[PDB]
Amino acid sequence: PQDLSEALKEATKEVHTQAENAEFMRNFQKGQVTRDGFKLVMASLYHIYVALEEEIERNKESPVFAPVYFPEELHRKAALEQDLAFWYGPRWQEVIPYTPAMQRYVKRLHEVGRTEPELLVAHAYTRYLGDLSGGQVLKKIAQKALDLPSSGEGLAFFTFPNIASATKFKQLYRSRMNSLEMTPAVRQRVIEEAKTAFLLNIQLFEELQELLTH
Ligand code: HEM
Repeated sequence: PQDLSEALKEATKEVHTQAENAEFMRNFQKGQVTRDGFKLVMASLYHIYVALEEEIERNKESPVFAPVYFPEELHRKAALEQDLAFWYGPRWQEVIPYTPAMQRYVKRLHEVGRTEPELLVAHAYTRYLGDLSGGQVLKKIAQKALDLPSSGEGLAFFTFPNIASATKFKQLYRSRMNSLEMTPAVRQRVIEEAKTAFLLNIQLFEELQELLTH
């Protein structure tokens, strides 16, 4: 369609379902998620966000990204640091896993940020908008299935404190995306990069499931 935001949603509809159907996510939705599995997901998110936010800072003033730069409203690295300290303890930095599938995702993020900057919006879209809307239902399930202590930590990642209304912010983000000027060719690559983002997540889910079933 005309608006990039609409083009992306329509183009990734198929892969999004694929992600929902992934064995690991199927069980997650059914409330069948273990602490070992959740820990792996949080570790994955930490690595992904460190890379994404490092690249966003590199291109924050570029015309190809500036319109969608919302550091205070969206940054997740600090939240994930707090969460991992809870799930893996004070020495989390020395023990969290960094698997091949996680590395593959991180690798593509740095390549885009350093050599194909105009495609970074595809990754910011996939991660932030997804976690902002989809992650909200997953948080509900997680807490009810994790039966964790009342220590007030572990799920900060699921709360964006600097966003008063998810729907209102998501409308704003879409508008900003639609203001990005790109040639039809670039637009096509952005669409494809978004699909690639979903595929990287799907391959990650497949790897995590394999690791947990021994
Ligand atoms: C299996 C668990 C998941 C569930 C139940 C879920 C659920 C949702 C829901 C309810 C929406 C709102 C749709 C709308 O009103 O437009 C949404 C949007 C979205 N999800 Fe998911 N999601 C899941 C996994 C994922 C994953 C793995 C990603 C990718 C990393 C993702 C990326 C997105 C994106 C980018 C949107 C934005 C759609 C738009 O452009 O408006 N989701 N998701």
